[PDB]
Amino acid sequence: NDEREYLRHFWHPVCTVTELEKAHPSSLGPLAVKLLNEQLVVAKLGDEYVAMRDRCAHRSAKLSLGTVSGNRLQCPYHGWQYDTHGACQLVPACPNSPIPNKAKVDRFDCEERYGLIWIRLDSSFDCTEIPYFSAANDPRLRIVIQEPYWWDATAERRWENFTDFSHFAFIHPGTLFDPNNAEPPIVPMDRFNGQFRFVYDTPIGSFSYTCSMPFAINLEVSKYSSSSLHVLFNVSCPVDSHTTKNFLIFAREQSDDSDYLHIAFQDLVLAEDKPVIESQWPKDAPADEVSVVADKVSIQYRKWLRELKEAHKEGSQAFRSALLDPVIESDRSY
Amino acid sequence: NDEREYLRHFWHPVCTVTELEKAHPSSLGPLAVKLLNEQLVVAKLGDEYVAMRDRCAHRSAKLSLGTVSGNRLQCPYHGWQYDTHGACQLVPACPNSPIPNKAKVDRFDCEERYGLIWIRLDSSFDCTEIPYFSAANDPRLRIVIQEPYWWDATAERRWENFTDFSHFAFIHPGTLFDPNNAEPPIVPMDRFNGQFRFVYDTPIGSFSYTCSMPFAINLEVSKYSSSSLHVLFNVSCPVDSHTTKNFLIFAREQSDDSDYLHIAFQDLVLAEDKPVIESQWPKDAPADEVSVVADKVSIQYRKWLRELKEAHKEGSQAFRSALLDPVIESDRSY
Amino acid sequence: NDEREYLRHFWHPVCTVTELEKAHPSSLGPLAVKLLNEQLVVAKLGDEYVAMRDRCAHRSAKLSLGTVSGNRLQCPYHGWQYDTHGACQLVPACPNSPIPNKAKVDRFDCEERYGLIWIRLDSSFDCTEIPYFSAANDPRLRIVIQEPYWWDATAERRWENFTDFSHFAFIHPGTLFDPNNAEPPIVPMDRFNGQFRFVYDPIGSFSYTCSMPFAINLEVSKYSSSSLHVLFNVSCPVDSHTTKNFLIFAREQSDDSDYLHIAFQDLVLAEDKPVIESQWPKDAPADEVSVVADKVSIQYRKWLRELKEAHKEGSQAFRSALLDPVIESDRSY
Amino acid sequence: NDEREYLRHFWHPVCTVTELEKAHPSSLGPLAVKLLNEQLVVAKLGDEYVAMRDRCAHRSAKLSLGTVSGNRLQCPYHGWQYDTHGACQLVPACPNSPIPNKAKVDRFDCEERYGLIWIRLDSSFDCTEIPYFSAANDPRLRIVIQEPYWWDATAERRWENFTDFSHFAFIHPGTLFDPNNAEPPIVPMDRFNGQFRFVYDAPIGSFSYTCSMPFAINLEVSKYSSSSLHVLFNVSCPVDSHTTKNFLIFAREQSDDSDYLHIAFQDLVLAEDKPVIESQWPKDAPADEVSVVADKVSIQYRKWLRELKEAHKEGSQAFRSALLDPVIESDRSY
Amino acid sequence: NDEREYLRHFWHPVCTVTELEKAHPSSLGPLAVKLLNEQLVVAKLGDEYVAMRDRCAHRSAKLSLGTVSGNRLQCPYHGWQYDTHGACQLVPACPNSPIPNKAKVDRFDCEERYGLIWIRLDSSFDCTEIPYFSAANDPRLRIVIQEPYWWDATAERRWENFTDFSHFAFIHPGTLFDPNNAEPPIVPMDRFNGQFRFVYDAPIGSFSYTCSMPFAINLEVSKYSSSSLHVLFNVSCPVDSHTTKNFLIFAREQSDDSDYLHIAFQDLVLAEDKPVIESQWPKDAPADEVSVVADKVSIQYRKWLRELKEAHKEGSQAFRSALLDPVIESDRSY
Amino acid sequence: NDEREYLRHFWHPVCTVTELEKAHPSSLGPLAVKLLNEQLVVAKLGDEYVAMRDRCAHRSAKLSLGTVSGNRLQCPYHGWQYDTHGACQLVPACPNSPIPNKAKVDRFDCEERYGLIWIRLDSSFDCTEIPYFSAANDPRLRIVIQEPYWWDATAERRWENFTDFSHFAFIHPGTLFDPNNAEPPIVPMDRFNGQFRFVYDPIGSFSYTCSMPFAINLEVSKYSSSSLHVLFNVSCPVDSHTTKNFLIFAREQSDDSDYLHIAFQDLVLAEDKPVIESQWPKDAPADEVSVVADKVSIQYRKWLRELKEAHKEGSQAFRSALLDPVIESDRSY
Ligand SMILES: Cn1cnc2c1c(=O)[nH]c(=O)n2C
Ligand code: FES
Ligand code: FES
Ligand code: FES
Ligand code: FES
Ligand code: FES
Ligand code: FES
Ligand SMILES: [Fe+3]
Ligand SMILES: [Fe+3]
Ligand SMILES: [Fe+3]
Ligand SMILES: [Fe+3]
Ligand SMILES: [Fe+3]
Ligand SMILES: [Fe+3]
Repeated sequence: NDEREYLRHFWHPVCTVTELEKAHPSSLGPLAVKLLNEQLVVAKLGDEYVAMRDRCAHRSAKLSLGTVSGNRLQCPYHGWQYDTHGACQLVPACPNSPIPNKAKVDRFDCEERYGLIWIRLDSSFDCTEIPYFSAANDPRLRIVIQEPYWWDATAERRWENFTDFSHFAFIHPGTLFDPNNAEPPIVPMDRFNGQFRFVYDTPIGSFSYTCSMPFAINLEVSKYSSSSLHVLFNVSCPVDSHTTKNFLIFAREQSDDSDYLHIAFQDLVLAEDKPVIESQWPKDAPADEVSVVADKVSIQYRKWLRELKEAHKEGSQAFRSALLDPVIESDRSY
Repeated sequence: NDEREYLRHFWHPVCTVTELEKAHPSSLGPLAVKLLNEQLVVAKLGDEYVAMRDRCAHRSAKLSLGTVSGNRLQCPYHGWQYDTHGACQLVPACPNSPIPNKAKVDRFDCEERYGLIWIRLDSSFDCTEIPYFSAANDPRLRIVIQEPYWWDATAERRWENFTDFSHFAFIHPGTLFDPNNAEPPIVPMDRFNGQFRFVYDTPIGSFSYTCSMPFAINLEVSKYSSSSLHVLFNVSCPVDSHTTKNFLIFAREQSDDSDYLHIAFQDLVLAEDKPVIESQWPKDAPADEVSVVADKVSIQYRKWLRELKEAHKEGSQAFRSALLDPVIESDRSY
Repeated sequence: NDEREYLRHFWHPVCTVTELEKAHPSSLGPLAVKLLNEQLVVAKLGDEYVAMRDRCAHRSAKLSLGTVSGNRLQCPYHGWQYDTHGACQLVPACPNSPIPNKAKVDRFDCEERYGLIWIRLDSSFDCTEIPYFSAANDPRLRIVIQEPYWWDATAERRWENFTDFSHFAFIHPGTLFDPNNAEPPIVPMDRFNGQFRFVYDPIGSFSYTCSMPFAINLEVSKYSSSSLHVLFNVSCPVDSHTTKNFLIFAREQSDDSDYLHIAFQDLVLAEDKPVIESQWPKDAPADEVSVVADKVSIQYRKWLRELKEAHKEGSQAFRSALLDPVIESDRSY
Repeated sequence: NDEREYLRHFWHPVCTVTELEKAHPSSLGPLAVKLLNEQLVVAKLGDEYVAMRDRCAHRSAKLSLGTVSGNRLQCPYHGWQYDTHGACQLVPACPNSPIPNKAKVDRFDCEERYGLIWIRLDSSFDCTEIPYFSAANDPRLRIVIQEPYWWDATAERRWENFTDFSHFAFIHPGTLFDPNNAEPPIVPMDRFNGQFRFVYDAPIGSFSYTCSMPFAINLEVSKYSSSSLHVLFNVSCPVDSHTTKNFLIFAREQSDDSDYLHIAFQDLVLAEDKPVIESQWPKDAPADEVSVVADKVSIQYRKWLRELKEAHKEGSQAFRSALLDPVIESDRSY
Repeated sequence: NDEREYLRHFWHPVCTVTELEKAHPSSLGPLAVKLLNEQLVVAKLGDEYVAMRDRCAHRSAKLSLGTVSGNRLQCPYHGWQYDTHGACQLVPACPNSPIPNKAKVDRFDCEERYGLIWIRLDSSFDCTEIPYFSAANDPRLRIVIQEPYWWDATAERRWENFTDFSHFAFIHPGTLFDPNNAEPPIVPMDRFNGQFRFVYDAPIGSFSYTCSMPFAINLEVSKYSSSSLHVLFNVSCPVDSHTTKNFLIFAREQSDDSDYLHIAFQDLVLAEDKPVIESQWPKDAPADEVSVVADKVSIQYRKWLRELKEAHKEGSQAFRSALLDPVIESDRSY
Repeated sequence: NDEREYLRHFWHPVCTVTELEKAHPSSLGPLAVKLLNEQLVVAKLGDEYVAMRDRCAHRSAKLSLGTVSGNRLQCPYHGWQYDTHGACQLVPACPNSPIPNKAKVDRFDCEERYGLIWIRLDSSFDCTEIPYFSAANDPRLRIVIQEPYWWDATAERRWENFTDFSHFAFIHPGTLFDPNNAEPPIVPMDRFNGQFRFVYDPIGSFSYTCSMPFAINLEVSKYSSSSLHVLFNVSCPVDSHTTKNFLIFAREQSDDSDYLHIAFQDLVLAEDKPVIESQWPKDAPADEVSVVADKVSIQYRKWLRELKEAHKEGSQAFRSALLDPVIESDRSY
């Protein structure tokens, strides 16, 4: 728990906009979500997406069992009404008495982007941004948001599974494995603007990764001589110590085919990964795991996470430098 | 059964395009559907949506358990390949022998329109068209296709439920009932181009019905002084003697709000109707039902159905006249 | 199909009063019930229990999905209101217009007795009565109405199971079998007032009063003691293969727990249930082979056959077949 | 936790007499019950209801799987028989040998009252009594004992829910809320004989509460100029740290109507409360909850419970005074 | 329908001996079984397996709920005891009275062979025998009786599935399909002694079929220059018009490996067939099915079944000739 | 937690050979098993049954989701291949590079005997053996391995249930209770070769050879007859509250059905199961009260305590506590 405090400083996705709209017939929420083992409630009050602790200040009922009425979230028990800042503005039992100063619940940064709702629990370092999705606002690409998928595995283990190629022959022999490539070689990895950037050439094409730390991956798959750009954007919500809620958004230039051709293929790949990733134990990678040279991406990821954790302990400027300082291995200029 | 043969001459919806694409990972089908108690299979072969009897000519296996490979539907048992016309073009066991002339399955009219797949089982009268949806190709309106809903009631009983107002105070008191209107009066009903056309004024607005016989309803709800056009398009697939698969498509001019605000409200209305309509017995309306003057729409609907049934027995020209001749009660010019 | 028509002339229980009051939060019903494959609705309108066909005259919705509103049963669909005679008295869409003459639904005899609701589908012969329960109005006895139990067996087969002793050694060896009696003898059987009456004994007594066709009143008494126990069992013939069965029991010594008796009765029923449900075909064919020990069921089947034949001959023949006395015993009635 | 030790000194209901009689075919029990996380067994041994620890002294089998034999409880495993004092009186394997001195199990004060079975786990302070039910032995009233209901909420939170009126508009708008009363004013509350007493009302009627501390509530509802007395008696069994088994007994003077009219209504009320009360978290009310002036009853209840917990730590005399000393703020003469 | 009458003249398997022994704790049965829509009961009475109608002559209870007592089957209801001939020999209620002449139930020819129980419902033609299993009494072979498997398909369609090779590439591509063989050529088929005999093969091995009409298949798979004989014996019980209970027995010369290697493989093969065969409709093959030259085995099978059905209508002598007359088209000397 | 460490020194059954062969279509495994709360994987590599920790050294995936490939167990994730000693011998991503020294997983003793797979987690004291089953290699007897049965009870409580006669009247009144014996007397108990040996009788004999700590070999013989019946029951201590129990039975007269015996044994187990599962806390506390009839369990508990204490003293103390003879009877060994 002590181990995870630095993660409160990043933006994490908690639901799709669709999930929020489907939660209650109002289409405005509320929706209960859980992030880093914190119980939160999300709602649309007026034009704004709001995130609060899911716990009424009065008698601790869950506001996620309440009702959105315009610009208020009403508690289901004694009807206290909370505004967009988390402050109670109506105590129905005492409508003329002054509202206690303590009648407020914690309110957190909450923004929509790419069709997902993002929450940042701690904004005090003021140096993190919502992860980068390269296909946003590209009018050449059709964008599809998949339904979220829940895994009994941590966000770190999910991230390392997504960026590893070594497992293709064994987990994805008929779906992703390329017998003409088999073992892609180690590549240079750059840190830039709080992202890992690395590229694999096929060259006939390229797999270009832009990974916004700590849990988001933007993968651009391109081919020359063809206009066949495909973008996969994967991000894991660290729900608690053993669970992730995962979001996949994909974009494609050739969009005359069915969205479900791609959804079904992506779901097959995920079904192949799922039982093996969920089997990994203990849930957090212990020091006794044995790496080999082909594990470069995982090794460098673990190293940067540990540096962020240590920098968080030293405070805001140390964290901003650990996250945002460039570290270039490649021949590229950014 | 004898009673339902005339319905084979109309276009009936059997699935959404989404359902077809989701059926199999290929995104091309096949999908088993049932229409007028006939077992059919739908697939996308090349650019074309095809509908065939779901029964291989060889040993009667279901083609809906097979596989679409480009422009062929392959039977799952001995791999006979059927083309878009229902004709077997490959017998894998006898690849050099001539294919028997009998190695063909019945192929039916099948067209996509409005995001649904429509089938017409008998095209011999050559005088029916896919029902009219007024919001198609209107760029002012956002269109949403709901997931189909299955009811243990007939298409006729569903149609009469959708066009009746008398039940609002009792089934829809908090959703659709207007205590300021309560009992809308009987209105003139026109037959034109195989549609029932009738309008109710509110006037502050109007509910304008265009009902393509026998089972489709297009309802335009408009208000003057506001750009608040709403269109509801409801059509029932007569699956068998006691079941319907129902499709709702809705369009709206003011589209800044959530689609799920409307979906949830429409689902609530449907949940209020469902148990009462499913309770009606026997499933087909018998002669002993007692009508009152407020039942005009239902009475006139039943009369036109009976005329179509009788005209079908007399043949193509009689049916075309029964369906397409105008019969005007209103002051309108069409 | 036609061979059960004569059963429509009798009163049959369809539910407990408790089931009716629990069906809807108003405690007035309506409750859907099924009797001889007829779909019926029961409701309490004012002081009257009413039973109608569960089908509105307008568009055939089930009235059992509707609401009781004072002296009316209101259809859930378009709100037609039916009075206690099954006649529509309000068409909300046309409140001024005359109500069509056809706007009526069939209404059936419906009466509460003993805490059960009874329906008689055909009252034309005017000669049947609600079965006799001997403990009613006896202040010495505590009466308990058990929850109904459903069996995949006909009412005739259930009746013959209840009145047979031959099966105790094989079905009830630890519960009802008496190793020192084993084979109770054939006893005389009387027909009186539409009831079979017979008695099995100088210490005790098992006294049966069976109101034809499906009700059994069993009085168990012990001489030199005041320990009267009454069992009243009656089967509702729901359809051709199903019964809904009611058991009411009364006892003089009532300082013990009701549940001592309920648990024992439920154990006995659970022993009978799989064997009776296995009997096939559901209705006893003419090829069943009887022995002398089967006197009760032989006589039962003979009287039922007489009632079926008399029903075809009409009202007076049926009244005679049902109510004429036929006395085998020494007892005076 | 050890914060609960003081509750062991009170009488708590564990089952209805009906539940005991139904548990076993003999109608004498045994029945397993749980109270303050203790596993107990109840049985009728002769003319007495007896409560013992549900654990045989021999090899720790549950006596609740055993049988009542005469006036003793017989273990299911090797047949040891325990008397009403928890002492073993027969060891079937060694019938003539002396029974070990330690062959005994703890027993607890156990009494029937009002059709419930009550247990007091710690009788050493000897100053608590079974709670007061005002309708007992009043022949004008028909009494109905409802079946117990289980909630995932503590007895303290259940008590505060039962005595609060503030929540009616939000949880019970169609069942209990009175639009013409809305917010009853704060009333004086008296402590007398281990009970909270307070009354709500020219006044037409009265809501008169007698609350036997800590978890029992007797509510008399009367109407002046009418003879329609209604009594609700509600008491929660604290089963463990997060669970209650709850008993409702209701009495009414006007009794020609159906018991199930009232049972259905009470069940609807409970179904409305249940999800909101179960959502309150953490399960025990923390110090950070925010009260308003309308919460007087809850505030005073928590204050008295705190006093009882502190007095328990100082011993029998302090506890007796904290419980039984009167504190009057109304003008009622007692 | 009455099209099935002729099948009553053959021996059909109804259960394994294992199933009979497991049915009841005594290991003697009774076991209820169903054959050609007849409800029967099987029991071990003394040294004999006996089949009776599952219906007591007294009050029609199922004897399969009863018990074997000595060498008799005792009804569960009033304890009548039936001997191996179906005759009642004890009426417990009337132990000294004469037993009614009609106190008897129909019994049927019933024999154990190969670890299965076989029943012949109509023995009046007396010209059929229990099917041939070639591995019985061959000490070189280890025999395994699989658990029966139930399919929603007729015995005729199951037989044609078992003997067809055409479907391997499509139903069994990873299990049975041989890319280097693909389409075995048509072979001569012999009728001899009520069996179809045909062999598939310088040739390395052999697939040798002996098919005891109508539903049993003995397949010997051998490899020349090796001692790896494998035998598959498959027989379908026609339970009713749309259901089969199927028995597979397999024998192998090479037997150091695990039985479950083979059981797992056979189960996978059956799981591949099952959905396709169950989809065939209507359940009985109609005249409109289209055969090709590769279907010789199925064509000849249907032709012989038609001859047996027609000969049955002409009587015992015609049936015996249709079944047992030889028709040789190979050059094998028998 | 620490009080069960000494159990790691014994051989425990973890599965039948049948369960291993059915786990994967290859019939070679792998199969996940749990023993003393350790997660293990069992597989057949060549002619050897192997048991490893179910956790790859690379990224901690479960090897039980992998595949046997000849003489290797292959991890499902990145395909590392482990030999019979638990050492990785192929890293497919780096086929030329040297394999890290840390690329090994723990490997445990694993042996087939009697149709069960046995694992010994700690072989350091080198003095324990797979329990004795007397019917093995006896051509006169037919041997049947039952399917394992899982109970929510510890292996010690299961052992004491199996060897107690006192409970027959109360748990097994219709199956095992003999009304003409009722209370079998205390008998002498011998410790020999790490087994408890004791005999109950001049017509018959119940002869127990109990290999410590959890295995029971029971020979039931009848003098002047050739009807030897052997029951071999052994409990796998899966975790702190669960056992996976194996029953093997052998009989001389084997012309009857295996299922006559299986059904009877299953009936006896179903009678014990709810009572044994109710015992709480799961491990017997020191406050349990014994009587003289409890001699078998008293002596059992004493020997287990001696083994636990000796384990703390080390290898020679444990060997002595386990294998030293302690003879109470007249018999010669
Ligand atoms: C007590 N009890 C419970 N069920 C019954 C009896 C009985 O006494 N006779 C009897 O026939 N039946 C069916
Ligand atoms: S708990 Fe939220 S208003 Fe009281
Ligand atoms: S059944 Fe379709 S190819 Fe044979
Ligand atoms: S169906 Fe009953 S009022 Fe219309
Ligand atoms: S455990 Fe209770 S008598 Fe032995
Ligand atoms: S029904 Fe079989 S003995 Fe009576
Ligand atoms: S986790 Fe086993 S090879 Fe990587
Ligand atoms: Fe993967
Ligand atoms: Fe409606
Ligand atoms: Fe009985
Ligand atoms: Fe409430
Ligand atoms: Fe096959
Ligand atoms: Fe036992």
